[PDB]
Amino acid sequence: YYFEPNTAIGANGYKIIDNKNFYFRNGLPQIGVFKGPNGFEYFAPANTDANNIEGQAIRYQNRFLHLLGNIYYFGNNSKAVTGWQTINGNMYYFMPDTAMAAAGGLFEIDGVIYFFGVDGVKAPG
Repeated sequence: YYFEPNTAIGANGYKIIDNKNFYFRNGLPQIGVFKGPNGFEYFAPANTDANNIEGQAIRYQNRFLHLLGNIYYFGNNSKAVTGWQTINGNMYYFMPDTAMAAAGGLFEIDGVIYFFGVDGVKAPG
């Protein structure tokens, strides 16, 4: 995992405001799964956890997330997991660049072709 600090002043990229994390694009806060210093964080719709505001990064522990047609899973650290994962006995591969599940297609991972269902579960074989 790598993170490039948004050191430059202004409303852009990963920003800490009043001990809360936000992600800016076009000078405006965004909802989504974006890279922070210690992993992909969930910058979430308001009141997803403990009355957070729109775009505030939240606690989101050991849960799947469906967002804008993409599938994620968040560990106990509230950061999106990457790579091969087994959850409730099903295998998933979360593309490490976005943390999005491989889903609804054939994917070649480390030189091997697997099929992933639309729910992101790797077909056994």
